[PDB]
Amino acid sequence: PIVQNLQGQMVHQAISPRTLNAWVKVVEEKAFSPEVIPMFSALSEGATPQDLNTMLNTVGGHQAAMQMLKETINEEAAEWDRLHPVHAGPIAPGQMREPRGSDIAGTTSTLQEQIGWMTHNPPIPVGEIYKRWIILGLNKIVRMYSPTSILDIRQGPKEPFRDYVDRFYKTLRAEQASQEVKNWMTETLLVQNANPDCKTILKALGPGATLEEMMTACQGV
Amino acid sequence: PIVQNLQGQMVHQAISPRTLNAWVKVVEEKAFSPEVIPMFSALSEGATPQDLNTMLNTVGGHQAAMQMLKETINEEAAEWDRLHPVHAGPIAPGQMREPRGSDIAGTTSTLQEQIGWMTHNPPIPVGEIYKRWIILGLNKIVRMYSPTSILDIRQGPKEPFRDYVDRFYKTLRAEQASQEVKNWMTETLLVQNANPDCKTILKALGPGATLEEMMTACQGV
Amino acid sequence: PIVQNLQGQMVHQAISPRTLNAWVKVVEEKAFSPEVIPMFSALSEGATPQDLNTMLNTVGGHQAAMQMLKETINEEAAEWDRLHPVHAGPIAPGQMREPRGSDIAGTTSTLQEQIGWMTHNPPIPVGEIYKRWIILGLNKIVRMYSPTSILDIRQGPKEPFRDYVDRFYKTLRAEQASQEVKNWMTETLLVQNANPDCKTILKALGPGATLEEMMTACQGV
Amino acid sequence: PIVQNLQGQMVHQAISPRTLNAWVKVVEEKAFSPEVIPMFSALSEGATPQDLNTMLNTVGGHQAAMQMLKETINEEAAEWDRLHPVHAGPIAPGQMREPRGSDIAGTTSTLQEQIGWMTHNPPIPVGEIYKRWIILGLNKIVRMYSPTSILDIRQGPKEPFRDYVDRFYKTLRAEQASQEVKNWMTETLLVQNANPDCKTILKALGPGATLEEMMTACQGV
Amino acid sequence: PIVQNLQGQMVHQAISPRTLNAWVKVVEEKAFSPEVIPMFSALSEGATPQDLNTMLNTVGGHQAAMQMLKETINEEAAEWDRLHPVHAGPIAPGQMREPRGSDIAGTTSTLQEQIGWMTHNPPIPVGEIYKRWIILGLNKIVRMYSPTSILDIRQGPKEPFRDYVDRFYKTLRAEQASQEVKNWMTETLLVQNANPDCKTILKALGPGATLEEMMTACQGV
Amino acid sequence: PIVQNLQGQMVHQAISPRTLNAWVKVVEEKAFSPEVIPMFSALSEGATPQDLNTMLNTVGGHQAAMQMLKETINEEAAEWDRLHPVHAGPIAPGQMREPRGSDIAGTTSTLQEQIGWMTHNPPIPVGEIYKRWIILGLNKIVRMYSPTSILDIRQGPKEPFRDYVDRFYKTLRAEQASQEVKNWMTETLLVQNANPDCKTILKALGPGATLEEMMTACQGV
Repeated sequence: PIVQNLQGQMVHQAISPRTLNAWVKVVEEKAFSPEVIPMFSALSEGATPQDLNTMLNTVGGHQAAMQMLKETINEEAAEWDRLHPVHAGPIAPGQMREPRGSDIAGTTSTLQEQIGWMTHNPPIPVGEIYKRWIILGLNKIVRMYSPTSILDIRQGPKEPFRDYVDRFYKTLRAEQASQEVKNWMTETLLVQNANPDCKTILKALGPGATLEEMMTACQGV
Repeated sequence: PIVQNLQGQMVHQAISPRTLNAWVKVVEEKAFSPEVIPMFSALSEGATPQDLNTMLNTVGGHQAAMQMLKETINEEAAEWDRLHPVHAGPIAPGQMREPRGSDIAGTTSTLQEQIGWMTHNPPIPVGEIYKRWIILGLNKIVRMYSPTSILDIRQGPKEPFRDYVDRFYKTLRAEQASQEVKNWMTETLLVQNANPDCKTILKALGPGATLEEMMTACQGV
Repeated sequence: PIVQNLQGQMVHQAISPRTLNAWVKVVEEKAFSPEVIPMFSALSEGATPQDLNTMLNTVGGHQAAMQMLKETINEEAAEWDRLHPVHAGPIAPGQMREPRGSDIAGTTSTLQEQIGWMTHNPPIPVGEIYKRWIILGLNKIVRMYSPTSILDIRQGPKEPFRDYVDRFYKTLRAEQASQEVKNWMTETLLVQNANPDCKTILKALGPGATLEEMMTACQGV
Repeated sequence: PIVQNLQGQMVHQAISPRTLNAWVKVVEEKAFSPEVIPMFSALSEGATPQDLNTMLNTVGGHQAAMQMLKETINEEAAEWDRLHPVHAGPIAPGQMREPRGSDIAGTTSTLQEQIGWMTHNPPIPVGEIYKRWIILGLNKIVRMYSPTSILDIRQGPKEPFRDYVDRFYKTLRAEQASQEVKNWMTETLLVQNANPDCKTILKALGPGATLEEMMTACQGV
Repeated sequence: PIVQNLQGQMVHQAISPRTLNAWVKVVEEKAFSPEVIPMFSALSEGATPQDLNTMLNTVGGHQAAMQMLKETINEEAAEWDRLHPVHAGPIAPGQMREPRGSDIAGTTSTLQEQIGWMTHNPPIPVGEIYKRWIILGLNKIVRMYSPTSILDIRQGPKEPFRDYVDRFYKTLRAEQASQEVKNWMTETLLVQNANPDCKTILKALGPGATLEEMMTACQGV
Repeated sequence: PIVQNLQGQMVHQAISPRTLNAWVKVVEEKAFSPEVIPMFSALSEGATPQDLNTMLNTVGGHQAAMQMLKETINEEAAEWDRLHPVHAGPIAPGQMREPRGSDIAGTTSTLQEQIGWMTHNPPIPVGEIYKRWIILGLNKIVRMYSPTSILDIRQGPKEPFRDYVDRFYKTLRAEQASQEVKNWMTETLLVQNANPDCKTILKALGPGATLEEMMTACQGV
């Protein structure tokens, strides 16, 4: 990564083995779970493209997903090149070259080049551009690797509501829809797939009800 | 977090992976237990809003609680906006803007903005405002996720008093009432739900008695 | 804690997570055992009241003891206020206020106030005053939570003396009496509760005997 | 390794034991798996030849492979000497000597000599030359120690496609062919060795299809 | 301990928790074994008396030994006071007081006093004096807690010599005799308690023989 | 060890506990295996004689070997004294004394003396002299503690060649002979003790064959 030194300049320092291993261990343990994305984001703080390929290349397993991601990274990169055309005429001696999708992916650029772009004034955030592609591609994966739809979430005849509400906001946690739609899902689908005994109870709370009151309301059921 | 550097200035530094993992592990092991709140408080020392969303977003499991907290954070934020109206006229060039509930929640503010407010003179403690909302919402959770009332705490016919007194100050530990009320509970409920054989013993100690003397008094029983 | 910086001044720095966890783990493993007190003492080196409440508040379990300690801390604090009356007239602009029992307990004082008192010249050792209350209250606990009296320590008919002498200085280790009394216990009670076969042996060593010679004397028995 | 000091010069510092042990542990756990090569590459950042022989010499087990590598290192070294002849006439007093294959392998050079070449201006990247030989020899090993050919990868009659596609890009991950050939393998071999029921399904998707659509297309099969 | 700071002065710094725990763990695992003494010695590098009482007081278990040590520490301390009488007349204002046995044991001295003596010019090595008492008392313990005499070491009728020679230099490792005596034991007792079949073999090697030749000589036996 | 400080001087610093423990753990796990020697060599970087006796004295177990080593260290030391006679006349006030075998073994020298010799200009490498004696004595041990001769390595009638070739370069790894002899062993003994079915196969490869081609040639056998 590129970090600030004591002297007050930005210099490159290598990433740590127990950081590396922590990246490995996350993937081992939580596979495609959503917590992987904030986790990634923290461990990618101040990271280079080069370090990001290192992290992706050091994965073992889940090769269908790893290929889907690659192909997303190239699509997003192809899109970078499309949206940002190359600039007019020859490159100035006094200046350094604009990046392409493949420089952002780290492929066509060298480390010193990656440090030039980020440390220079203005700086360009080629990490953050790759980061969105990674996060976007992470959404693709998460959405695919979900095994059950939100409509299929229902309360058992003997299942406590509580255990059901947990299941609901876990699956709701894997839905990516607008907040307004997710509000609609909350007031609607939760009660609808609730069991008759609690359903009866919840109808008596009326509208305007909040989760602690619903959760304490269906406790004996 | 925002920490003081050797040079004698306040600069941002990233939070550590074994700090992150220690946050994870606490939640894994002690779930909704009260020790989570001092623990949180220590690990949130010098932390940003941004770091606090990172910690909340990196949770897995207990999604009913995570949703209840979110909704508490937004309520407390809505309340921030209510209580503190926006200020008169346009924002000065010489000054930086006052925060809203969503800047405190980290949502509408950027990191550099979060560092401006905290490092500037006077500084504003947007961490500590979010921290109270988190702690308040933690009380809500703790109180809900308690499974047994203090009136339901009673001593068995063969159960040592000692094991009962431990149960009492654990449940008393999940009561949040004024100290005077909790004093009333101490002198009253403890003896009342104590078993006849020890109850008899405790009546002979009279009033004014302290816990070592009660605890040594009912030892053979 | 308040530690000395490289520059040569006393500044506050936060306590470490694997220090925190080491405090937790000690309590988990050795509960009320005496080794907890030196252990505490080492891990409390340079610690604030605030850090000491953090350590006490982060306990789980042993709530009867935790309440007994609290009540000891308040008694010792009540006693601080009694012994040291408030001072004559209004507080000087040029000076900072004298502490009360509750400032020592950390309750009524702020961190910056706790740093004022300790870093200022003369410094006042409010940590060490709370530390004695903690250690005193630790003695109360240790003495209560002992399950067996020193008179009840006796040597089996088939038990090696050696295993008995170990038991003796462990229980002697939980007696807090004057050294002279503990010397009296050594020469007296040890031999008296020793088994007839070894007892016979020990009578032949005469007086003036030391532990290696007693321990080698009753080896075949 | 040779690292940059705070003062702003390149100095040698020793490699760490938990770095050493992490190298050991990788080899223990993942043997000849491809993830070993990026892993190696990260842990070899700023490393000397001397440190690279240390890492190779500290291996236990897989001695057939260790010998194959040695013999590759000597072949690649023999090739260095061939391609780069020794230079004209005697060595200048003002200059330091050009390396041979054996200096690159660390064998004929001393540490101070290895630091002369790398720290001097222009610097020569004798680490990176050995690194390619190691990576090249790692490819030789990986290719040999593969146990199954890509043509032998086929979908079971009851096996989900998904589990098969994972197997495919794992084996494709151990093929080293040009990208164009690997594209040809993707569109061709995958469908061809797919089972009749899914094969039927995939024929209906037509051409132009992408992996999420294939993977969702054969899900019920 | 008292360590040298970067500035080039000797200052006190606290001992580390995983150092503390490493001391604990050694004692847990290897009890009275001789490896405990070099181990102790390394972990006591630059240590104070105060830190040495901390280490002794934090022991759990082996209380017979802990008492024997205490009593050795006081004997060695009584001996310090005997051998070094107090000095003539009153203590000079310009000077600091000479230590007693109890200052060396850390008991009557304060930390700042322990730092005065060690940091001052000439310095006095009160650590190293206590260290010898600890090591001396460690010898007492080791010698007592040995369970078997060197004369009782003999080779089985089916036991390989090799396994016997290991037993011999382990027990020889717990003998503390002059080197000349230990040489006498080597050439004598080893062969004498060797089994008839190997004994026969060893008689054929003659005198002047070394351990690799004895060890290869009795291999088939 | 003696390490370079930030200021740019060579100063002594103590070795770390998890370094110590890593030395212990190596010995526990890999006993007399050859990987112990590079491992030793890395962990002995910048080490003193004093630290080297500490490492040897802290061993538990393998006391026959520990004695053989001691006796090798003294032999090598006796040889140092023989080869390097003491120098002419009295020692100069302006100079420091030449070392003997016992100063190299650390026995007759003090730490400050060990730092004088190493830090002084010219420096003398008393570590590296002891290091060779340790490595030499390590060869003695390794060669003795080998349990099987290279001639006894043969391929089973059902054993894959591959598993046999691994055994061969492991045992070849414990042979210390000239490279030319070891080349002779490679082309000769490997094929000779190979099974008839593969032996037949290998005869068809002719001469000039390399290990990947032999290893792929006898794969179906």
